[PDB]
Amino acid sequence: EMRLSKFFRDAILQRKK
Repeated sequence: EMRLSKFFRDAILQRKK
């Protein structure tokens, strides 16, 4: 869908994992 939602997905969401 979006490559930015793919970027931050590993940036913001890997903090909370």
